[PDB]
Amino acid sequence: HHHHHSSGQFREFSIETIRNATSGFAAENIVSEHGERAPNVVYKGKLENQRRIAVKRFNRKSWPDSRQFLEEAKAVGQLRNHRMANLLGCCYEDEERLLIAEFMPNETLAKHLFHWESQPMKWAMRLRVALHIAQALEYCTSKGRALYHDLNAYRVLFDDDANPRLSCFGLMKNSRDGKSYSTNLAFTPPEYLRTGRVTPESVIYSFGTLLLDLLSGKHIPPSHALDLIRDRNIQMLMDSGLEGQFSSDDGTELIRLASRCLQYEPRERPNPKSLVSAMIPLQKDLEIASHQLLGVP
Ligand SMILES: Nc1ncnc2c1ncn2[C@@H]1O[C@H](COP(=O)(O)OP(=O)(O)NP(=O)(O)O)[C@@H](O)[C@H]1O
Ligand SMILES: [Mg+2]
Repeated sequence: HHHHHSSGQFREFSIETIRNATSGFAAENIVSEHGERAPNVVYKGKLENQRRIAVKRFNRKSWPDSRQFLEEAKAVGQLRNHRMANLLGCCYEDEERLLIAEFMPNETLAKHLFHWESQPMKWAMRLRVALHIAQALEYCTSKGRALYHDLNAYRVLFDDDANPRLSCFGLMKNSRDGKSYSTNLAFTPPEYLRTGRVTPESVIYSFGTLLLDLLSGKHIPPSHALDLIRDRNIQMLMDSGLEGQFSSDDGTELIRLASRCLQYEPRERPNPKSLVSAMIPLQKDLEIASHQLLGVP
């Protein structure tokens, strides 16, 4: 009952295996947004042993040299941690360039925060998300993957137990020669648009934007949020759907953490160890299981 035991070692899959598992990349199995119009596409799959997988399918042009693709995929595939949707393998046969990860069946932070079905996300879950993602980043950095290419709400996934995890796919670029941030520039770190180079300090700024998303319940430009915080207009910032779930004090403390993350100078931002340390004491409702908190099983 696969989510019981360890992920198992990184391996190379055949294209027949992956075609069989995804019903030949059936559009019905697309789990990413925008169907086949997106520059890459993620499919749900199921292996013959019933293990569920996520298959990221790239255009050959993104990763034309399979040797480079495999090398990168293998390095990411060494990482194994319960805060990650871990990378199980890759496939580079028949002109395909595929990454294979643990399937996370409860969608994304984007879905449950911005596009919720039952109920808005509970404060305690928002905090659990921030902790788990901080622990994921600390893990990744400890294993020599300190870059993460566009940390945002779509990278946060919910596992079989409805626990938040970080996508392994963002540990690699969307193409060999591409940009590390392909999303709206108003959300990117200030030095990024100067240099076009992702550093570990970039990821921390992006964690800050994740915090702002969690605080506000919407995808707020950081300059707008920072104006509100500067002017002490917190009631304009905070999600009105959180009313009565949090102290002014613990809300304050999370905004303080966001402010550090979002510092203009990269050397002033916290590191992942420090994010973990700041998030631990903020945790609430430890006794409520994630499936109950999220509103799933
Ligand atoms: N392990 C996973 N299990 C289930 N669904 C996943 C998994 N990984 C990614 N997804 C889904 O696929 C979406 C797209 O993932 P992905 O293509 O890796 O990133 P992206 O936000 O499109 N950025 P990019 O890396 O530029 O392609 C996520 O937002 C999830 O909806
Ligand atoms: Mg994509």
